[PDB]
Amino acid sequence: MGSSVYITVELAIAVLAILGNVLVCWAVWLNSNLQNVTNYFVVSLAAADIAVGVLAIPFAITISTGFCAACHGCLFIACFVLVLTQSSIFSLLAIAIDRYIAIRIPLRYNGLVTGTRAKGIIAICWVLSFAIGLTPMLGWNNCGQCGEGQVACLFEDVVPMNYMVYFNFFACVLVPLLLMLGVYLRIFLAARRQLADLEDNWETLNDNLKVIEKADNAAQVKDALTKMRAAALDAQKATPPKLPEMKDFRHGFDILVGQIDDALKLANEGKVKEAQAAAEQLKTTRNAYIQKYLERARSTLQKEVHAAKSLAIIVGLFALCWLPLHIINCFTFFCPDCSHAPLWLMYLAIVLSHTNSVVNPFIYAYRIREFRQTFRKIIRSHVLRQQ
Ligand SMILES: COc1ccccc1CNC(=N)c1nn(-c2cccc(C)c2)nc1N
Ligand SMILES: O=C(O)CN(CCN(CC(=O)O)CC(=O)O)CC(=O)O
Repeated sequence: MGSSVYITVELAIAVLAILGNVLVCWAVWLNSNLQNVTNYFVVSLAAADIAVGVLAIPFAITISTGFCAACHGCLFIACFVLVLTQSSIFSLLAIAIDRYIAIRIPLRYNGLVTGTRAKGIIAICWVLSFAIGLTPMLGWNNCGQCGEGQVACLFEDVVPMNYMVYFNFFACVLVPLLLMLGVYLRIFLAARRQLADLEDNWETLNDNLKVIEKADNAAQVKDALTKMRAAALDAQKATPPKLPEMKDFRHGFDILVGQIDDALKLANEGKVKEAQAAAEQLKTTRNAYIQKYLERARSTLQKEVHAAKSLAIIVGLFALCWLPLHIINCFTFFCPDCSHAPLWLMYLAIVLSHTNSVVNPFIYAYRIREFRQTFRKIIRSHVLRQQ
């Protein structure tokens, strides 16, 4: 029977959505390291994911087939998952904003994103999600056309199809959904490419520094030095130290290149052994002046890629799960002449949306390493409090 597989899966998902996200909250709370403000919103997301696994899913199973209830009451069952959805779109929105305010402006952050302003941002969304989510209950419903005073609750017969498309989807979801991927797919892409270039330069001058020490004639030296001077110049304009004022950075490269030129001058003059002797100085010159920034830059990007990629995946799946259900509501509203999407497809669109509140923990398990071994960290944190 298909109906059992539905309720079987519906309950199965509800279990994971609860257990998965509840684990996140323990790690976010038990583990001290995972207590960064960015996880404050991770909790708001997991809290909404928990509410979906507890209340939303049962509410869905019931309205799946309809039921007799008041119009002012049945809107809760049908339009409660709406609040949890907008809350998610608000939580992801914050994490996307919290991560951007730290990638492009790592300076004015700890004075810009305090623990208190964050706590207020979350509540203002839930009360605004309750407002956006439970909007049809203010007096925008189709329960006009059971017992005395009760109306047949079936969603599409109660929820205005123009509220799910124009407002909920377009304004409250589609706008924010596109807003986040377009930014972090670029940040993840620009960073992805930028990190690759920075390494090819560090490796090309690190490699060509060796070809000079073990070189035969003056040609090999003149050619490597040229390739080195290319990498240094490329790296020079590629590693801005955030923050021309107070930059002991442009001086660094100009000390390095200054010796590459003296070396090319040596090689060009046919002084190979004398030119390769200056190559060892370059190692010392690289380690002394430039090595500091090469590493500092390669680290900042490894965080941009891992964070944008992570946040992109979270938002990526969130948009990949909630779109089919919104696409149907669009193909249904803009083409009333089209046959309404079949239940077997409608059901499949509802079931998928419930999964988004399950992947988040899995994503964190496949991405956040701290959250991963956080159990062994909680244990050790307790056994240590014994001597
Ligand atoms: C017959 O199909 C079902 C299967 C399981 C449970 C309920 C139903 C009835 N459909 C619905 N309640 C239903 N929700 N939608 C919906 C669309 C976007 C966002 C949110 C939160 C909800 N869009 C709908 N059509
Ligand atoms: O989801 C993200 O934005 C990426 N992580 C960054 C990675 N995390 C986990 C880790 O790699 O240790 C850093 C952290 O929590 O210490 C943000 C966050 O920490 O909340």
